[PDB]
Amino acid sequence: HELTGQQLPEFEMVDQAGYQKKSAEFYNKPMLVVEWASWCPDCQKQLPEIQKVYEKYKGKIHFVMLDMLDSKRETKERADQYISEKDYTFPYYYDTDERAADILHVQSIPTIYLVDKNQKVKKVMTDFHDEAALEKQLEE
Repeated sequence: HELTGQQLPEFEMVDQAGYQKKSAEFYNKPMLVVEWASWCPDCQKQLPEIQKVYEKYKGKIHFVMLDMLDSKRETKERADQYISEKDYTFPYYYDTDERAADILHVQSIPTIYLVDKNQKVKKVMTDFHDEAALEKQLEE
């Protein structure tokens, strides 16, 4: 709840090229921050829907910020495989040691943050939303 109706807290992430990315160095598009982990059963059920949301809104609203928890039950190798087996086409990142999740106050995964164009958290969704629900939430 606490973030609903609030500017995004500053956090960082590690992408694939070894880069360390800032949460404020991308803008002009509504943002979809999803905190996920491969071992999680609910993450394995919601991410296929987000994959469908990505291939639709990667030519409309874009910006999928997908952080991943670290580093014991979930590792980078266990991460890159899970993305490859399911064949995922979205850009994902590495929330190093769950630092962004600690900043985002993530107490259950997955957690989806609906961010408007101006980087204001509009809706935090911890329950399951399939594609059409995710398509509708972006519209509303």
